Amino acid sequence: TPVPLPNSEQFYLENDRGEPYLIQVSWPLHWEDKQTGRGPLPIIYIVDGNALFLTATEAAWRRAAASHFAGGGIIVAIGYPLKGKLYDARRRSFDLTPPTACAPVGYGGADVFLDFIENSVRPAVQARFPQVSLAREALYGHSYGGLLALHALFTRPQSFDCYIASSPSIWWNSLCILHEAKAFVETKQSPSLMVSWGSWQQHPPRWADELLDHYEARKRTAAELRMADNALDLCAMLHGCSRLHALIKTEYEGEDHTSVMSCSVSRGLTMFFEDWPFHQS
Amino acid sequence: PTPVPLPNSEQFYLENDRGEPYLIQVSWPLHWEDKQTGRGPLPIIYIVDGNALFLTATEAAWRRAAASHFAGGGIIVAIGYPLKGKLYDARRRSFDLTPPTACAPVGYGGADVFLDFIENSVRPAVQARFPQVSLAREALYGHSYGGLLALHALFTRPQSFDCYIASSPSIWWNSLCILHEAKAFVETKQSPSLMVSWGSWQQHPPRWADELLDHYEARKRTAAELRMADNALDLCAMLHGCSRLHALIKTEYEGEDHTSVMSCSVSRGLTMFFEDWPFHQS
Ligand SMILES: [Cl-]
Ligand SMILES: [Cl-]
Repeated sequence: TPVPLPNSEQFYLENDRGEPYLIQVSWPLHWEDKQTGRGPLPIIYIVDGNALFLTATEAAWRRAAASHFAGGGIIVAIGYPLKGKLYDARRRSFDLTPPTACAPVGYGGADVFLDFIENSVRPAVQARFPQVSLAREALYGHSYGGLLALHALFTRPQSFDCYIASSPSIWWNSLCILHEAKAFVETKQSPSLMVSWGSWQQHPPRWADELLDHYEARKRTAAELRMADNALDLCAMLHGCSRLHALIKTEYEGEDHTSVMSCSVSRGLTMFFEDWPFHQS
Repeated sequence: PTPVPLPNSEQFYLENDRGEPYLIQVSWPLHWEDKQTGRGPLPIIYIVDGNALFLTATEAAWRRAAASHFAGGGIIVAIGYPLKGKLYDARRRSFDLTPPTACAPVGYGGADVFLDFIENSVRPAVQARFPQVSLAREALYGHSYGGLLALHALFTRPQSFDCYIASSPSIWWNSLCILHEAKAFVETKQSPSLMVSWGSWQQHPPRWADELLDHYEARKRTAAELRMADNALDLCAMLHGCSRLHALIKTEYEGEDHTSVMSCSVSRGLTMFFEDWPFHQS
């Protein structure tokens, strides 16, 4: 009766502080073993792993039938031990937000998390595929994950080849990420950045027989988050940056905070696997 | 290092009257303690080419739990085949997803057999796994040939499902034979709803890097022949203002190809059916 997931495995890693992480890995479906994979392969790391692993895995498998298929790559979902939910609110609050002075308690642990990914997760995944070598590495994240991806690019650009910021929470802590962006731009193989967002995030339409008070509240919230304009402001700031090879920005029409995750992660891994290297910006 | 478990889900094997096997994969909201947690009316979506879309549909449904317009979700049913190392059964689906015609080659035209199997075998089997649950409404999703099946289902047996979701329907198949059924559907006589979608890169594909011009012109020629977008628009215009159709929703996904659009269409498909029902009149 139970659904067994093929060509995939999961294991638990602990960070320096002893906090546990669920590492889920998948590889091309046509593979008989892990060992069958040989030579250079791309790899993508997905934060909030529990929420995205299956979609990223299956989307990657679907590419096998596509004409522009190059051989695929390895999916790595970095998540938490959970039951009956996709997110660890407390853990991700620390792991995904950059350090600031006025940040409340339980925030500003992004550098701890990034160090963990580079020093613990990456080597552990590399060990699972001895015959495989990493052609290139991508970091994907959504919302707070998007903020982490941007933070990673601006403070440690050599860490990953491609950064995929899905609907990044630029709003967080009075637009503190824009300070790092300016410093990154003003400083003298450059990585690539993929920024995306849904059109319904900042400009949500009213539902069927939705009461006005409920709608204006969603409108107010949307206006404050300022998902589209903050993203457009960032991209305009990064425009003509020498430290960035390519900047791809996409507004997914008719997608909201939640629904866009399907789109962004699917295109993210597809372009990284099949369209590398991207054209200069 | 252990295998990856899929929680709040199960699979079982059914066989049609011809003795041909099927893998039925089912999932339900993640917050549920088990199957029996579910009570009262719930929506249910049936996805053909189940092996290719079950995990995306499942996880996309779970992701909606955090969304504002969440209303308890629904049940995902992926109707697939016993496969190992691939997502599609080319031979089986060729029969199951295409409607009967006099000119169709051998191995095609088994859509009615498949739709009977879904209604007579799959639906009751799933209902039996959730006795306390009532089926508020039913949706039939399919992609490519699956989209052709969804349209075929609507035109020949519109009462079978409440919603039909045709993702990039292969209207081109067999000299546009489906337009006969659509023509008869509109020119005769609670009305169901139809969701049609396609990728913008299907009919107008962009050139790849390091792609020879000769190779690119071959892809464009193929794309022009299949005529994904224009055939869909021609069909939607033909169905517009029809009495037997409650709502028609068409979408062109910008920058999506044949394969990539599947992620978008199935995700929005189940979301709209679960959260935005009933659709506004069209
Ligand atoms: Cl601060
Ligand atoms: Cl014919």
